[PDB]
Amino acid sequence: MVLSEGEWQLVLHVWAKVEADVAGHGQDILIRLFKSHPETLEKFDRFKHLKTEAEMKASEDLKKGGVTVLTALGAILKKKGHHEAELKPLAQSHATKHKIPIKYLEFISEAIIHVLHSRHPGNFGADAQGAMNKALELFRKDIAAKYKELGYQG
Ligand code: HEM
Repeated sequence: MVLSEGEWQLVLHVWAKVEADVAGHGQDILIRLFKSHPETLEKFDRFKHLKTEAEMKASEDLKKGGVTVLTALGAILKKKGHHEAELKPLAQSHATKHKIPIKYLEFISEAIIHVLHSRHPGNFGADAQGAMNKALELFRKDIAAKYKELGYQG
């Protein structure tokens, strides 16, 4: 699949706003994932013991977690499809270390879109959301291809 430069533009334009506060978007996102899909939390040995959102909110390890995710993702989008290199190490830990099924990747893509829709209504109309979805789906499709090569699901 291939995004046009116009789609990249839309993506990168909302991303510039997320980057005004990485930590906070980082929190909203993981908390969204964990509330919608409680099972994903079990994957996180360092977070499984958090019972409530309030606790999620106060956890400094979660906030750090979110910045890492967003910074890794950001570094991938800014590549505009040329992200082979960046993806390798990321697919290897997720498939062989963490053991994250593609399905959980879908869940987070969902939470990312949800949060950008609440926080940047003016920068995240129908077109911009269509463009981020396409960018996230390209992300997943490639990570899925790498998984397969590393000997996981596929
Ligand atoms: C946008 C998609 C994702 C990005 C860019 C991302 C990125 C990262 C990065 C950069 C790290 C640190 C180094 C590493 O192990 O590779 C990490 C760790 C981790 N990720 Fe992800 N991740 C994503 C999705 C997921 C999902 C959806 C889950 C679980 C449902 C998850 C589970 C984990 C786990 C369990 C660790 C280890 C945490 C720790 O103990 O330090 N990842 N991820």
